[PDB]
Amino acid sequence: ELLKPRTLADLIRILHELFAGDEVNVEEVQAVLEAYESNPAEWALYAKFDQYRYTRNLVDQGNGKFNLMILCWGEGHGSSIHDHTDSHCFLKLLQGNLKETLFDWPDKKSNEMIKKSERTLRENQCAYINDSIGLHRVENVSHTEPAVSLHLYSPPFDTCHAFDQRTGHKNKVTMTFHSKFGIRTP
Ligand SMILES: N[C@@H](CSOO)C(=O)O
Ligand SMILES: [Fe+2]
Repeated sequence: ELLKPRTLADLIRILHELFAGDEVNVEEVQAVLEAYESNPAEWALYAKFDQYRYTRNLVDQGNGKFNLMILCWGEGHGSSIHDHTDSHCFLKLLQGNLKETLFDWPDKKSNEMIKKSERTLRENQCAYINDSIGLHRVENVSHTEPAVSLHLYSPPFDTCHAFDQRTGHKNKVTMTFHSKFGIRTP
């Protein structure tokens, strides 16, 4: 039974129930994520920006089953083209906008990766991706507005691949938390 999360804290309690079991109901997780109405006061503690690139800020470690984190994208900051390491990956905008570009998995041959499509994710919208859908790049293309997103990955993962748009070649990248539970972890 899916209720509206009243607060970020309420959302987190609800996610612990939804991930109590071995499987994931994606549409339900996505629906509850979308239904949370972003309230900046509730997440200011996690919203720690870096001038030069986007940051990942751990919010909740889950029940063994997922990580919840807040990413803060300065003006012009974006990701690589990457995968999600056999995990569910949910992305909800808490502030500003992000452009999401989708790519197919590259073939063996070295070859420019062409965009499958792109969309603009707006405040409070929740997107979903997994490796079976494809790869994506996420960017704050704004010149004036920082963006903040709320991401849920299950199972948790610490590593992923970045793809060279010109060749399709991939490189394993380890991901680091800029902060955990509101504490800067340098
Ligand atoms: N996967 C990237 C961000 S876009 O993922 O929805 C990351 O978590 O660093
Ligand atoms: Fe991603």
